[PDB]
Amino acid sequence: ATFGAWDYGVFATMLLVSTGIGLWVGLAAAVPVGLSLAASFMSAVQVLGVPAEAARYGLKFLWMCAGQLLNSLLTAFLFLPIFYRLGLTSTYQYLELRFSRAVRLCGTLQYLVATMLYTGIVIYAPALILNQVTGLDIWASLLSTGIICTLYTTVGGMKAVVWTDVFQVVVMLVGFWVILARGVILLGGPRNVLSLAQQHSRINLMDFDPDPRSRYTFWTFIVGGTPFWLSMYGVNQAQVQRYVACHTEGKAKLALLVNQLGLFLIVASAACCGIVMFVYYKDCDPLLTGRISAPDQYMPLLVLDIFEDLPGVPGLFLACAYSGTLSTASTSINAMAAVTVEDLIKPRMPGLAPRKLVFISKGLSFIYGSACLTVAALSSLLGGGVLQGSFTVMGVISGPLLGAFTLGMLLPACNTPGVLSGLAAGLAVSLWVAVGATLYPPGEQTMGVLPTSAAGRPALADTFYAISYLYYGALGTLTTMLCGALISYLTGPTKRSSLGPGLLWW
Ligand code: NA
Ligand code: NA
Repeated sequence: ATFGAWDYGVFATMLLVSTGIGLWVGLAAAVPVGLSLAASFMSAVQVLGVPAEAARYGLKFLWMCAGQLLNSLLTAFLFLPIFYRLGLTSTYQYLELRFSRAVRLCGTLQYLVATMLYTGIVIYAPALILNQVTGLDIWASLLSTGIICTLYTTVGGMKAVVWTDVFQVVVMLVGFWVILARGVILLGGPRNVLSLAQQHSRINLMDFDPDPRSRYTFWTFIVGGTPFWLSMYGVNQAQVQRYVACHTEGKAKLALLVNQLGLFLIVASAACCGIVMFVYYKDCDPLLTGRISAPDQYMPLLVLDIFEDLPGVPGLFLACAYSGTLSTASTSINAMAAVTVEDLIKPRMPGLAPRKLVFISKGLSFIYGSACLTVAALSSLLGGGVLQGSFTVMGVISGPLLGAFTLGMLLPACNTPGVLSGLAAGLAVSLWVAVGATLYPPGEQTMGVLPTSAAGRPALADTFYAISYLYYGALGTLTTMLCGALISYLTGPTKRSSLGPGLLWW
């Protein structure tokens, strides 16, 4: 079952309309800002991953929202007050005010590399969907996705408005709910779906398994996901700039609350879609049967399976997962180019020119876009899910950056030697665990996948590399904090009297 004729027509019409809208807004109050904040992480990555994870691991996936809530509370009262009352353009200027320009450069480069890899996986996800629905080879699908993404970004100009992001979130939620409704009406009713999921053990919210090898758990979500969401929202420049651009500090807090509500809505809808998807494929699992090869192919298969008599709805869902992910990728790439120009190029060439800078920014946008496309191709060639891949790519690189920020805001004795040594230690540890886990992946029974049906190595691998992927970034943050403090107190602790008003204790 591939795209029908009307499915192609609907996808083409909506994609052309969205591309034209994005290339026309261009060439020719706390609610919207929070909704645009929410429609900056959510893309086709979540649409592909969260339902698959909820089907394979159960309803315990909802603790991702608890991790998001902890991050949102931390940002609202810990990072936002400083980043707002201080008014210092880029968040990495704080690392200059606190430690040194070396730390500022290190943090900026960390952000750039993490964003480039994350945007690569984000770009890969729509190519995966277009591969699976239209049968086009993954390489030609990636070529098409890159062409449309670079027309969005560079040759047409990014159009990111808070209002197009709101429309994206609305259509995402409505699509999840429509899939849910069709699935449940096909499967009898909500009571029967709940009974079949309770019998088959996909209702497993209260999971407090102490083992870090278990992929998903209350602990893995609160102490592994919170650093990820802090690196995504509380410290990330592209979000904190929106926080500071809001007039009055309370307005940013309200925007954060609206962002948290939107995130919870999206995650809950996707997890319900995942449980309904499992119950639909109860005795004829397509992965076991071999109809699909990876869990990332679960959701478009369900979309094309349950909308067979409604020609063109899979086309609409593909169009919305394509335009809405390419918008996020374009926004990330242009944010990367602006960060490079206004943090690393403009300071060191004072009188370069003002017309030189538009050319340089366009070049950086193209360069980052091509680099992210290469990341997408390598993500294809290495396999693996898009959700966990994005989580790992962001965590392993941005955990030490979060540790540096936390050491600056919390510990007055931290200095440039300590913070830089701790950043190095964090990157080393995160890369070690990530690469060792890639070489030796944990088994599915160890990870805790739930059973399906189709009727109808080094001794450090089994312990250290087998921990959950949500811990790769948190591990880096913790080793950054520990090494930074230990080296700061050895190399000469900064005196509080010799610190500007950037400490959290005021
Ligand atoms: Na998005
Ligand atoms: Na995403």
